[PDB]
Amino acid sequence: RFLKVKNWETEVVLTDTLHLKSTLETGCTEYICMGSIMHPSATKDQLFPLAKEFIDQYYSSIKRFGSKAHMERLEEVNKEIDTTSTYQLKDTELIYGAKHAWRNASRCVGRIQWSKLQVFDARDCTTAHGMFNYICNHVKYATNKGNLRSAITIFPQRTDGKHDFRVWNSQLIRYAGYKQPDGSTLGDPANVQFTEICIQQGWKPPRGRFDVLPLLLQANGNDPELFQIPPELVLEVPIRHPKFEWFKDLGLKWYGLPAVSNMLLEIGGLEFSACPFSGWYMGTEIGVRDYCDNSRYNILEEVAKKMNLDMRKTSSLWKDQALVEINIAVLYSFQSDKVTIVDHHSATESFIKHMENEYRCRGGCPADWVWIVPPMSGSITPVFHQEMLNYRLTPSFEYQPDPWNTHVW
Amino acid sequence: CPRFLKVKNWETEVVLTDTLHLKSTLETGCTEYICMGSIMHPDVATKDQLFPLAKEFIDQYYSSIKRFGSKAHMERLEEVNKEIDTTSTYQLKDTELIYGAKHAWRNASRCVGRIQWSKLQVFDARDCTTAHGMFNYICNHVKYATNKGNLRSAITIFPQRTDGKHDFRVWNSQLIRYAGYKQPDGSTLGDPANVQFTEICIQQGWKPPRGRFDVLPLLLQANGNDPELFQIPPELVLEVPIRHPKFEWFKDLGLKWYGLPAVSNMLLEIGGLEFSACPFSGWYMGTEIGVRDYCDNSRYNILEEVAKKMNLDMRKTSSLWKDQALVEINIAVLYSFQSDKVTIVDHHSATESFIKHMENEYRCRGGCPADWVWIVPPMSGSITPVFHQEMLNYRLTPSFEYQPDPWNTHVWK
Ligand code: HEM
Ligand code: HEM
Ligand SMILES: CNCc1cccc(-c2cc(F)cc(CCc3cc(C)cc(N)n3)c2)c1
Ligand SMILES: CNCc1cccc(-c2cc(F)cc(CCc3cc(C)cc(N)n3)c2)c1
Ligand SMILES: C[C@H](O)[C@H](O)[C@H]1CNc2nc(N)[nH]c(=O)c2N1
Ligand SMILES: C[C@H](O)[C@H](O)[C@H]1CNc2nc(N)[nH]c(=O)c2N1
Ligand SMILES: [Zn+2]
Repeated sequence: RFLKVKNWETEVVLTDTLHLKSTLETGCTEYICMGSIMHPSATKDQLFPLAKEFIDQYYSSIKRFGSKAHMERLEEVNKEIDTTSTYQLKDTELIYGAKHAWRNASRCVGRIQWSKLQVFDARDCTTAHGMFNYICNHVKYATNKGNLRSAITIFPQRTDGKHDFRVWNSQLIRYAGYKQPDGSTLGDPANVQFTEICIQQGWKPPRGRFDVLPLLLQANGNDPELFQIPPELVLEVPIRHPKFEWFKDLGLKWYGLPAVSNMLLEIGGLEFSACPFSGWYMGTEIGVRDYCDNSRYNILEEVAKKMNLDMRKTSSLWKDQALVEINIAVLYSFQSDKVTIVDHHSATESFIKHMENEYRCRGGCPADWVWIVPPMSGSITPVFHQEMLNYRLTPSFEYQPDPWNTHVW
Repeated sequence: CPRFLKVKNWETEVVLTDTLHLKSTLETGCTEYICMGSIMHPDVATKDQLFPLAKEFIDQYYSSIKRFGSKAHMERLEEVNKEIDTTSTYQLKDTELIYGAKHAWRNASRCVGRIQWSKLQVFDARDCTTAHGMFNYICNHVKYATNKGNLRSAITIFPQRTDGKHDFRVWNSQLIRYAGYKQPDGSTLGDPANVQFTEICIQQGWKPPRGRFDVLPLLLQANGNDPELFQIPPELVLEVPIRHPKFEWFKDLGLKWYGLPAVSNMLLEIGGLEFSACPFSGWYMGTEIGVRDYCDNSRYNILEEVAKKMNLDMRKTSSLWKDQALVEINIAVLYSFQSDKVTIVDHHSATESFIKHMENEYRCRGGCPADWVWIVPPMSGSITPVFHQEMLNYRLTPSFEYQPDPWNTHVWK
């Protein structure tokens, strides 16, 4: 059936037909909704239907459905799955599939940009040194001296599961975190375990508060190897405040490039277990989550101190006051250093415009309200009031197990 | 469905295990292929439909009092069954009415305030016959719940539906709301959300004072008759002028709000019976007023004027002038209620209490249905503990349900 979504602020109603194409499960049933669950729970036989469906939508996207080129490709893919148990995507199909995995990512508020994505084909890579080279080229290209450009680098697909290419880092650029003897934590507390794995593999930690972690890269199922990204490639922004001159004395900085490297890219039934992709930051990712999550840098206390706020009762809203000032400083700093960043008001505005575009030309837009609404000031952004339907379209980005739980050394 | 479902808290690593979802009754709106978890809204019962719905509720009640299978349990089952047989409906005992109402709150997946669910004063108004009598019952509710600012949660329950043509209804969506007036030039005075209901009241005879904060009259329908207008005595309507602990100019905005949030358009379902007029009230979380009532673009929409008096740069969104003013507005609301000793709860305290409640319910009851989209506050979401808490949403009965607005369905006499 046709489903309607209403915006309760503007009363705009949209009609979704695109959900009729979905396949993968959401995790919900008619009796239980799992919309706030973060992770809800091949062979020649399963592979050809998936390949067929993807080729079908590719040749439908370039308006040659049923053409001779379409027919030949379908035959070509069938023979190749027969004789090799897999198949290789054409360049054009790889690019189309990577763009549509982004387009279909229901949890991404930045998808108005989906068709502007630089795709780096790294399927000829065979070693961790080669992965390192490809990743350095990605970082330099995407950083572009602060004028960030979206990019993805795609390493060889999975074959038997025993020869997986993996980036062990969850993101290409992250700060280390160290367990202190006295119990507390220096650096980024989320990364304490991964930092420990790097140390155990030979990394010499500077034991500072903003130590860029090395890359830990696994090619063809072999043991992973360490590499230091050249520092001139890692763009950083010292965080200061436009009115509070003491804010710079907090000593805070962050990196310019957000680059997810632990997800799996699925295209036509093929699985690309190493596909680092990067864009640019929304300010709240750093200012709310990275800095103010209790289990992260957790700086609200210190900032509220320097603002001299009354911190004895929660109803003074001292946490909310310090949170806003921190996020002002983040946006001010990136902007002053001409490093691409988007605030949550502008980003959610763009996303509403994007939904409008997608309903018009595509018949829908899968969207996960739980992830789309920003982690602060929710209802004064327009996505808060926008009903969204969430469903799974392929090509897709998926979660996968952490490599240190599966790898045999 | 599987027997055990797990939810994780991503901040604390606590894992909880839910088995109560096996008792879920109606539908969520979601399917295997689509999730409707952010959709706001995704004739009578026959003798055959009513029998099992009543047995399920009676079984649950007698289980709750540790008398499942007792002689009083089997006798009550037989009495209910005979009564459905001869009359096509049945009447709840007072004990069962109170149990049912408290559990409809306990089961209300969108309510963050449920740690209080067992402390609800239930007013049995099933003997009411006229709109004047409904007015009396509602006035007593308001006075009891307000308690001079020491608010007490309460529900008043009017006669259940019979054939669907004799419904009791409070036409107001909430017992206390401010009027809104559309101007010829397109501007609105008062609360823009209430223009439609205000016009109905005016048509029915209400003489509107045409101010910014005019308490609307009650519009009360008894036994399916045409609704009738009544003015709530103003001394029963407790109000708080909003001032700011630092900004002396904030009082010059002339803002105020009423102390008592009382939802009156929902339907209470107990054992298959339908209570179409069941006004219930608690106390406010500050953000309901400071974020939604005052700062929604389609409501009072004061962010601009507050930002002006704060002398913020309003030319770029990246200055976060909106966020800065939103916090100060919510500081003022909490400060003004606390100063006047009117019960209110901030979003930090309320979500912390909800986590403790949910954990206790998981341990004692086997689960706690919760709608994350509604539980997470409309500001500063991720610095409250519920943001990081995975939730399962499902529908347990007794329950509160939405129902059609009565002006869309009423057959005028
Ligand atoms: C161009 C600017 C972009 C912006 C402003 C943006 C914004 C965001 C934000 C704020 C999130 C939530 C992240 C979190 O809370 O962890 C997100 C998630 C996500 N983004 Fe985008 N993004 C951008 C580019 C991209 C690109 C280039 C891709 C892939 C090609 C992508 C795919 C995704 C996916 C798959 C998620 C879900 C991640 C997860 O489930 O952990 N995004 N995005
Ligand atoms: C005692 C203090 C209470 C607090 C602090 C509280 C808090 C809240 C809040 C913040 C909401 C969201 C409201 C909105 O965004 O419109 C809500 C919704 C709700 N509450 Fe509670 N509540 C309380 C008492 C009650 C009581 C006494 C009942 C019923 C007996 C109740 C049943 C509900 C229901 C059914 C909803 C869903 C409303 C809807 O869908 O429109 N609550 N509550
Ligand atoms: C489910 N959260 C997992 C988690 C926990 C802690 C940190 C992170 C995380 C760390 C990073 F360095 C970077 C990110 C990128 C998120 C992201 C990705 C893209 C393409 C654009 C954007 N604008 N943003 C996410 C992710
Ligand atoms: C989907 N929102 C519908 C909507 C829209 C605009 C206003 C309202 C609304 C108006 C009011 F006077 C009062 C409320 C109270 C909601 C509520 C109820 C209770 C028992 C405790 C509490 N703390 N809060 C809600 C509701
Ligand atoms: C579209 C979305 O479902 C809608 O805006 C919801 C979001 N969450 C909410 N949460 C609460 N408490 N109250 C609301 O009115 C809403 N509105
Ligand atoms: C439990 C809940 O699903 C979890 O905390 C989610 C909520 N929404 C989110 N939204 C974004 N953008 N990022 C997140 O990490 C989360 N975490
Ligand atoms: Zn769902």
